[PDB]
Amino acid sequence: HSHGKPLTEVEQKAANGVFDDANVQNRKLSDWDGVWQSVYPLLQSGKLDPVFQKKADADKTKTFAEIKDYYHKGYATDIEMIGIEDGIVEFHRNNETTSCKYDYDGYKILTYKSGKKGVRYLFECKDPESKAPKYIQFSDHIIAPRKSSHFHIFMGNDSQQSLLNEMENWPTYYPYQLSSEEVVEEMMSH
Amino acid sequence: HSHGKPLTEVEQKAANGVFDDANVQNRKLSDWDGVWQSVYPLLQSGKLDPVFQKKADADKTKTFAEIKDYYHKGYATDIEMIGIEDGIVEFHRNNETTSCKYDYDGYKILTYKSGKKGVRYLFECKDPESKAPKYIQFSDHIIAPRKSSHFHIFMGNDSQQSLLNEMENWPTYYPYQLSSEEVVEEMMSH
Ligand SMILES: [Zn+2]
Ligand SMILES: [Zn+2]
Ligand SMILES: [Zn+2]
Ligand SMILES: [Zn+2]
Ligand SMILES: [Zn+2]
Ligand SMILES: [Zn+2]
Ligand SMILES: [Zn+2]
Ligand SMILES: [Zn+2]
Ligand SMILES: [Zn+2]
Ligand SMILES: [Zn+2]
Ligand SMILES: [Zn+2]
Ligand SMILES: [Zn+2]
Ligand SMILES: [Zn+2]
Ligand SMILES: [Zn+2]
Repeated sequence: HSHGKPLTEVEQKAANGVFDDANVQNRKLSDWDGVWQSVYPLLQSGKLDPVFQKKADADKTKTFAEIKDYYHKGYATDIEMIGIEDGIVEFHRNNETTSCKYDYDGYKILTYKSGKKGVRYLFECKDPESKAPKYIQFSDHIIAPRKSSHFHIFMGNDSQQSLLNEMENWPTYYPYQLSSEEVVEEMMSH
Repeated sequence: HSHGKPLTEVEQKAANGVFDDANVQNRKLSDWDGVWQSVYPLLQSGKLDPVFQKKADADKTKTFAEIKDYYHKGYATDIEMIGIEDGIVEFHRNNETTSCKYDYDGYKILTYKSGKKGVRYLFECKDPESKAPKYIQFSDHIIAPRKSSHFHIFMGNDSQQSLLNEMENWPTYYPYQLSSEEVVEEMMSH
């Protein structure tokens, strides 16, 4: 070190933050079906350090430590695991789990300060008996139907716009079955 | 084409059906934590045929078709997906799901007609409100604590002994996130 059909040119550009708004498409929650591990505990045990070292050695300005701090802020979350199936997202803290059958509310295209772009896929929990986040957004470098390989998820109870504003913290999830070594390889290979 | 710590000599022999009973150890249900796809639909759509072809070309007697029929009988199941977490096994048929918090009831060492050996890990559902199988058994070429890569599961409502007798049908589950191509590779690489 690819996980289904290779990417087309539009898809590859899209993954690199280059795309036309007209090529963005709606997605179903099932693109994120599966069980997923938070990568934060891997950061916190030093097991992602090889990733930060490769990134440092390839950037002229940033040190290993600056890069590691960037991902520390980015990955931080107490949601250790996320399960998605049958329209339901389940959030695991410790031995506490919450869940909701989320309603899709479309997407939002963002342009970052760098000029690169990304798409958030928006969902809302309207179950009054749920203790899960009212608003969630998926971001995973994909702009049209395709099974996700890993994702960044924004979670909150205030508004969708509050989450659209969040640029520094993006809890990150890889397939649960991967070993720490396999997560590291994935991070170095895409 | 390995998914955590490489196997030791005892482990490798054990995976090949060679081991001393004294080296068998209890395991927790969490060794099978995750979500898992049935490989039967891959068989049924021709997507495992490359596996059967390699196996045929390496066996002096059996044809591609004889091998494929063996796995057809072996893999057959209507349980398309299995999810395991927090001591609960959840079985998915179509849009119907059942589940139970299973009680561990030890293991059973079997010796096959070939003289090779295997270990079944036994669980029982005692939840009167559950519609899940009363008895289940995991078999996955592992005889001591270790996260499973794939497993064979026996399921029934009669007795544990009935399942111990079953040698021809062994519904088989790989990590849900793998593409069909990745399942095929795994089957050709272990
Ligand atoms: Zn690799
Ligand atoms: Zn679940
Ligand atoms: Zn389903
Ligand atoms: Zn949990
Ligand atoms: Zn990413
Ligand atoms: Zn390697
Ligand atoms: Zn990859
Ligand atoms: Zn490979
Ligand atoms: Zn579940
Ligand atoms: Zn748990
Ligand atoms: Zn289901
Ligand atoms: Zn097997
Ligand atoms: Zn290949
Ligand atoms: Zn493998």
